[PDB]
Amino acid sequence: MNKKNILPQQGQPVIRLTAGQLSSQLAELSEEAL
Repeated sequence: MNKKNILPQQGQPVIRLTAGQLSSQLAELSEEAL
């Protein structure tokens, strides 16, 4: 009976983490163009 890594019906942070990891490898090399 644990809910530390087992997310509920939410799964919201599972979508942030996903695109988050990829958007992280780019952050370092943030595109300088505005």
